[PDB]
Amino acid sequence: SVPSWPQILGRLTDNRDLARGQAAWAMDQIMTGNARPAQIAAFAVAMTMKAPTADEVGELAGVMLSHAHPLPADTVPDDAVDVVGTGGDGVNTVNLSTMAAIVVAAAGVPVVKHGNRAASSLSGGADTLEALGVRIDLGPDLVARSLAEVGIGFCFAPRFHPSYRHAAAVRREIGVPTVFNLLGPLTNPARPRAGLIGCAFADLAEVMAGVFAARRSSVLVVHGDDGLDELTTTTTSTIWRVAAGSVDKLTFDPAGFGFARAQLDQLAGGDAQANAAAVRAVLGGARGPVRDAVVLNAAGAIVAHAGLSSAEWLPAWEEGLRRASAAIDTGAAEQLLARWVRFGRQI
Amino acid sequence: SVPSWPQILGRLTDNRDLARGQAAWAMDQIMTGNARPAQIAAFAVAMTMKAPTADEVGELAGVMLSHAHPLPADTVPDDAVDVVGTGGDGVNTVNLSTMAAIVVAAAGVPVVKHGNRAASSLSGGADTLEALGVRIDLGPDLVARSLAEVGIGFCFAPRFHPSYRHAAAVRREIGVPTVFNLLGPLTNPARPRAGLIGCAFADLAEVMAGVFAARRSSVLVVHGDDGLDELTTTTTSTIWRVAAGSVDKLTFDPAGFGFARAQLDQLAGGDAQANAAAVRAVLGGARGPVRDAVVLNAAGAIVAHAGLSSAEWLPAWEEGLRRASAAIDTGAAEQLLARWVRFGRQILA
Ligand SMILES: O=P(O)(O)OC[C@H]1O[C@H](OP(=O)(O)OP(=O)(O)O)[C@H](O)[C@@H]1O
Ligand SMILES: O=P(O)(O)OC[C@H]1O[C@H](OP(=O)(O)OP(=O)(O)O)[C@H](O)[C@@H]1O
Ligand SMILES: Nc1cc(F)ccc1C(=O)O
Ligand SMILES: Nc1cc(F)ccc1C(=O)O
Ligand SMILES: Nc1cc(F)ccc1C(=O)O
Ligand SMILES: Nc1cc(F)ccc1C(=O)O
Ligand SMILES: [Mg+2]
Ligand SMILES: [Mg+2]
Ligand SMILES: [Mg+2]
Ligand SMILES: [Mg+2]
Repeated sequence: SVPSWPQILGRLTDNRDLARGQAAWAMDQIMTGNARPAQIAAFAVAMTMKAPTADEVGELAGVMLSHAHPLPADTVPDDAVDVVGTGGDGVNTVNLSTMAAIVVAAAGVPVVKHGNRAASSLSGGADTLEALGVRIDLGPDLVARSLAEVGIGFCFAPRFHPSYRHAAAVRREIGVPTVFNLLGPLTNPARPRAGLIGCAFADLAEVMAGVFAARRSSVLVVHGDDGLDELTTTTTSTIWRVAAGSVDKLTFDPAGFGFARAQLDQLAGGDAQANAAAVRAVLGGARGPVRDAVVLNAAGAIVAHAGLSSAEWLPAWEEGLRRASAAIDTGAAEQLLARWVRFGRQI
Repeated sequence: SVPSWPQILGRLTDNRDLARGQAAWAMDQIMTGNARPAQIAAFAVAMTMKAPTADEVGELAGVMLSHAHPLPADTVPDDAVDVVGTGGDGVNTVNLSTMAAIVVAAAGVPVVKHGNRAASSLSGGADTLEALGVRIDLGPDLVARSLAEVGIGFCFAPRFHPSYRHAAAVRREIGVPTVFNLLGPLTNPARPRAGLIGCAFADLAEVMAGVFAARRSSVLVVHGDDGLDELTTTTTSTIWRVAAGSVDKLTFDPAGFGFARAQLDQLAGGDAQANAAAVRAVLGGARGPVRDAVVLNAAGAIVAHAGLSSAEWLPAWEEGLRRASAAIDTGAAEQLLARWVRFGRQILA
């Protein structure tokens, strides 16, 4: 009837789902600086061990978005796409989402990407972008301009979600992954309706998918069956395909499209300078396992985009793979990155 | 190794028992002021939802005890007993543990009682003792003197465990019961080897028993089947009997000894002043439900004390009840409270 920490924490430690509105109450306390770090941590942990539901995580993400800096009215195309994951997969890979995102934009799909620096890897998508000379410090107006002028824009989470600072501090202090690790990908401030969304935690991917389902997004939530928060080339992947308010879970195998099985070590990354070099290599046309993984993920995002103004599954994949490879082979992706760097320098 | 929060918290969220030493490392961070409040709360919650083991809780309590103020050497009798519970049973009662402790002491069993103010109740043992004029603020030397000159001493937890203050603050901030609620009963700084220990939560009583078993204490861990963290008179109780380093679970029925079934409402308490009046009535010999409950719990403690030197179960109880009754009816219990109060008043001058 009246919410409070003991009531909500007690319900969670009792292994019970929250009543409607309780998760939202907790999140709003956290976003307004009213929650003690101890209360934030207890909530994050207790929700994780109970097993959060889509409705609960929908409340968390929705409260968080309510405090975000939005983009200006009518600056995001109806069919814009995001490509991003939770991170936290524990494998030091090159920046597959960030590379796929450039390829997708170069293929002519508008991209508004959310992301952040590394949390447990050597270089995150934002670190790599920065090393490439792309501006990761742009606010709402300049991101809208990047999107209009370059066909791609990057929303740096800390710049768009300043009120999340209390929760983010607690995440860093406790270290262990929680339900909070789901929130970045769920809270793109430009609110695109399509996306390729990676989840490192197989048990929570269905929940992320359920959240997108209630937004009527066209999304592929993906988890490599080797643990990657990306579509993998080393084995199969699980995909939770979200459209028209529902979810269609399936096992995806890239060998069906003629991809050779790679080993994880072939996808290995390093620091920002190293991963930036790996981007240039791929966009320059270097063949091999890294390109293969980039093309696979880029095609996945194109399939998500196709889901908006809606091709069937297989033909969409065939076309996504054609467009992704062509965006690299024709130099369009290399050219678009150069254009993105110039845009940032002309500010 | 090497231990860290991500490692230990990750193991707990994966629903795994900790490795040997991890709980102790976490408690060391907590007790030295090196744990952030977020880390303390994450640990408390994660350990609770995983379900703590007796080994894990034993590590927490042992580290905690290593930072406590000890009583001076050779001041605690070999056969000293505690009577105390977790609290948090959410039933408004008179202070049954504190009353029983006075009666037990007056029966000639040395009592070194650990306790604290109310957390959720209207008056805790410490609050009620304060209302009776008993000094709750004494350090190790004076508690030892109290035990010698009066036959009972009270260890006020915040006085003896100052390094637990960061953990205590987090407990209050989150409000929800955790594994940390088990620590008061497990960390009596006088380390008596026998006790009557109340549990508000049946699911964790076995863990509490296990920690006492590892110490080879003689203890009855108790939970009333009506929810009380005391031996109840309204219905049966569950007892985990700790003896000879092992635990066994029992259902206990006070009707077997001639106790009438009381109603929970008959044991209702009030503020410290009211609960102090209830202590006085019982020690003056008033008959009824409150006396019955005190006598039962006092006998329980005397049974635990007896277990320090092998007495069958039923005779032990018979003698326990008789001893508790006599301590009241001879005037000894009322006289002991008076001596205790007098002792505290002697401290000035
Ligand atoms: O350090 P970690 O916790 O494992 O996270 C690695 C990266 O994954 C996420 O973004 P994104 O998917 O955009 O990065 P990517 O290009 O490396 O896939 C996250 O924002 C990090 O930047
Ligand atoms: O407010 P609560 O969280 O419910 O706890 C009630 C009381 O019970 C415990 O002590 P003890 O068993 O010594 O007190 P008692 O005499 O009241 O039984 C605790 O130290 C509190 O003083
Ligand atoms: N304020 C933030 C918002 C995010 F989405 C992620 C991190 C932070 C931060 O303050 O570190
Ligand atoms: N993992 C993330 C993904 C995003 F898109 C934005 C922020 C984060 C983060 O975890 O801080
Ligand atoms: N310091 C303490 C020790 C205890 F055992 C219980 C509570 C406190 C406190 O600081 O409140
Ligand atoms: N419940 C307790 C029992 C004790 F003996 C000491 C401290 C407490 C407490 O919960 O602070
Ligand atoms: Mg990624
Ligand atoms: Mg990744
Ligand atoms: Mg008690
Ligand atoms: Mg009680």
